[PDB]
Amino acid sequence: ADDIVLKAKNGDVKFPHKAHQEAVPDCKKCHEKGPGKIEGFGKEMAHGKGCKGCHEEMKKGPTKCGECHKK
Ligand code: HEC
Ligand code: HEC
Ligand code: HEC
Ligand SMILES: C[C@H](CCC(=O)O)[C@H]1CC[C@H]2[C@@H]3CC[C@@H]4C[C@H](O)CC[C@]4(C)[C@H]3C[C@H](O)[C@]12C
Repeated sequence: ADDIVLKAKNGDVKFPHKAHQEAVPDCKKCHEKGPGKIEGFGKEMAHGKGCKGCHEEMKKGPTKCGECHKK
């Protein structure tokens, strides 16, 4: 499968899967979640534990606006 880009108005956000599979061996961080996780994602989740928050907790990954968002 291909990587996906989230079309944030302020700038595209790339999500590179390979880096995540390598750095996050605990796959159940994102996979086998109960239903609702597709409908649930949004800015609040992204800037929280959906993206940014995990980067902060794991001490690696982009945490600045311009590191995630890029036109
Ligand atoms: C969230 C941060 C994830 C983590 C951690 C892991 N995966 Fe993942 N996976 C995630 C998304 C959003 C997607 C679809 C979009 C994309 O960029 O691919 C996937 C996709 C997969 C796939 C399909 C890949 C392909 O066919 O090329 C597989 C087989 C998969 N994910 C498995 C997997 C495993 C085994 C993980 C742990 C090591 C893992 N993923 C981490 C989100 C996230
Ligand atoms: C943990 C549960 C994570 C979630 C959820 C998301 N990310 Fe992540 N990401 C995580 C780690 C531990 C790392 C470091 C990987 C490395 O080897 O450097 C990353 C990295 C990224 C990157 C940069 C990848 C690179 O090759 O440098 C990007 C661009 C990124 N992450 C984006 C991203 C987005 C958009 C997410 C939500 C949709 C997201 N991550 C979730 C851990 C986790
Ligand atoms: C990655 C770890 C991010 C960081 C760091 C920041 N943002 Fe973000 N933001 C991210 C994603 C994946 C999304 C899309 C959510 C979705 O619905 O798929 C967003 C969203 C926004 C938005 C809203 C965009 C829209 O609704 O079209 C804005 C205005 C925004 N982000 C701005 C922003 C700023 C100013 C940041 C630094 C303080 C910042 N983001 C960090 C991922 C990430
Ligand atoms: C469920 C995990 C982990 C966050 C959490 O614990 O809730 C999060 C992390 C990244 C999230 C994905 C980001 C890209 C997609 C954004 C879409 O708008 C909704 C579907 C996708 C595919 C999301 C599904 C799900 O919302 C994921 C996989």
